[PDB]
Amino acid sequence: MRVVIQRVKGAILSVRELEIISEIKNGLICFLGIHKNDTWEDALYIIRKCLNLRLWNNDNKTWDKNVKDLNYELLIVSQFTLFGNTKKGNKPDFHLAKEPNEALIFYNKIIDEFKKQYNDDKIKIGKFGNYMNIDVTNDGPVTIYIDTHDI
Amino acid sequence: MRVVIQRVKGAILSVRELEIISEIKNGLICFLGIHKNDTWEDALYIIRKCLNLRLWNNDNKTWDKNVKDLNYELLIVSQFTLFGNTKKGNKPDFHLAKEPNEALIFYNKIIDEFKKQYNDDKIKIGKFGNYMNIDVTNDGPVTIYIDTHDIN
Ligand SMILES: Nc1ncnc2c1ncn2[C@@H]1O[C@H](COP(=O)(O)OP(=O)(O)O)[C@@H](O)[C@H]1O
Repeated sequence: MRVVIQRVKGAILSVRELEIISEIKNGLICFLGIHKNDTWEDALYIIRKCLNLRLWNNDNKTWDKNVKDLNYELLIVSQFTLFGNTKKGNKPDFHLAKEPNEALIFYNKIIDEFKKQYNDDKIKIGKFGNYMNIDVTNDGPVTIYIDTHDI
Repeated sequence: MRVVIQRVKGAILSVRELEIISEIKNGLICFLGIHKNDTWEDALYIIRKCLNLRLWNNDNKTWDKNVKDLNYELLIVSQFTLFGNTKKGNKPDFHLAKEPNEALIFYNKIIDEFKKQYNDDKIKIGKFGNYMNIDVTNDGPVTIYIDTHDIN
């Protein structure tokens, strides 16, 4: 599994003129690429790290407070394109990303888990597999990348 | 190097209440991270991929046109945090990132190569090593991740 985590002052998600469906203020936004080979353990790691990484400075100390401590929110977006690859070819290909049926199952398990470990009010989501437009207010900015096949 | 590309309809870059310094309409934001032991080969590759990746749909076809095909802009932001090491502990470690002085000079050699291979006015930068506020209208969203270390 893969995650691009971006720290933000706020993010406004929309769908088709567009109408707003999701919204967060301070917190994180996590672009979530699910790999064909993702066991539920791959998911677990992504979640803990998303919730317990210390990305906010604290009236004193840098890289200290996580999303939970500061009572901030999370926006988890499905990103098939995180495995959009490298080999010669400027077109991407997402045949390394989990098959988009078993993936939707997985993704929604993940969001239960996010809620079950945080607080269900604090996990705002996307329309899985739809076109979205997201205004993001990157703060820093700060961009964490994480890949669970590295372990 | 590692790069995080997002396809965008627009992007406004602020520094220090805040000040705007950089703005693109349709194009890409590249969050660029520079490894301690990066080479000029690595940098070339990244430039080739931002510039050449076909991410915009066109007529009947998906993933058809690249940033250049469409005369779209690019905003290039240094991002040492891409080398945050989160394997041990929940306080990230930025040790494998190039150090600011050395990384600044590289970054600039990376920018100028963008302006070389493309055109000046399509390349926007932030302020290196300063807090920035960046409103990114995310188009899709489409988020690409290349890391050149997985190559030769
Ligand atoms: N490559 C880098 N580029 C820019 N800033 C860095 C880099 N590495 C570390 N820092 C800064 O230093 C802090 C964490 O690393 P540092 O203090 O340099 O080493 P250590 O974590 O061993 O004390 C952070 O506040 C970060 O802003």
